[PDB]
Amino acid sequence: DVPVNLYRPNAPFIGKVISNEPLVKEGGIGIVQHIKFDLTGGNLKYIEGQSIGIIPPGVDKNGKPEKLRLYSIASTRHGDDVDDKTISLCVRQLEYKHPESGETVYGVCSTYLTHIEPGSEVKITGPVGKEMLLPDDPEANVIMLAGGTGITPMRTYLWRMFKDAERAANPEYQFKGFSWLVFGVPTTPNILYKEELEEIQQKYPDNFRLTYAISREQKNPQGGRMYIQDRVAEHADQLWQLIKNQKTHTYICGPPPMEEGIDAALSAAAAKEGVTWSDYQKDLKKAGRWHVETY
Ligand SMILES: Cc1cc2nc3c(=O)[nH]c(=O)nc-3n(C[C@H](O)[C@H](O)[C@H](O)COP(=O)(O)OP(=O)(O)OC[C@H]3O[C@@H](n4cnc5c(N)ncnc54)[C@H](O)[C@@H]3O)c2cc1C
Repeated sequence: DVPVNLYRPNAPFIGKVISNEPLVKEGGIGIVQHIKFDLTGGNLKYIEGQSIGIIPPGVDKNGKPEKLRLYSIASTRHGDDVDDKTISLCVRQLEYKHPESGETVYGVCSTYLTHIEPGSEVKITGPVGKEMLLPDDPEANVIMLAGGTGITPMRTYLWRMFKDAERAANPEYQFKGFSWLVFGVPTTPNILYKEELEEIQQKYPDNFRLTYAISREQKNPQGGRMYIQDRVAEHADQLWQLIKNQKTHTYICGPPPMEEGIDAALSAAAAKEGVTWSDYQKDLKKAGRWHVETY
């Protein structure tokens, strides 16, 4: 059923870049690009929540070919144009400090991708992953906790749930549950897919709630910069109440350090009802209702 590894590193699918557009608006921090690839000529198929590998050209400092880097798929199974002909990615250009051999360091694969030109051929592998799949039940509740590019799998879920063209193409999935996205980024211009996310909330006020944690524009009750963990603590009781439903699924995607604060928040909420979150969570994971993908 679930498509997986239709293409592997030894014989990748050679796709062509259709478009490469900026997602970080003026005044934002960093570079994050939405890149769409043409899948025609191959049989790569995928579903929401999966990832694909990209093999960048060139060799590493040791002279060996570069290995693949995984990227969460940003598009639904049908592609952004709902034509079953493309696949998209949401790629941040990795760049960091000086104390790392030299002065400025740019990630190999992410810099290759963010600067790639339309028409270029790219080596693609996958799809991969069964840990971040969306339930087929249209009545399920879906909690999405995302940091930065962690928004990516969430975009695939939300588009499938709320885009007009998606609903028309998926007669078997007419979402009527409740979805809540808590999205943490440093600035408003850094709110990836902002316009479309807010459009969805305006059209489906009873099925989608959007909450932002904007660090450079908001402060938590302690006076520190606002991060996703702070919003989760602020809404811990509401989130725990939703999590208690047998049909609720939670997805966490973003930096590894985000998990600790989220668990501490939910632990305090669950404790009010005599429940130890760490134990309840273990059962949720075993039931496949607690999905995590951090990097
Ligand atoms: C399942 C999964 C999904 C992912 N999804 C996405 C996605 O949707 N979008 C996206 O942009 N990325 C995603 N990533 C990360 C992505 O795979 C690559 O790791 C990322 O693009 C960086 O690779 P690079 O080629 O830029 O860097 P490399 O060239 O491999 O450089 C990385 C290396 O440099 C060092 N390094 C990195 N950051 C720092 C720092 N701050 N300080 C010091 N040293 C550092 C480490 O040694 C690290 O191994 C995902 C990762 C996984 C595992």
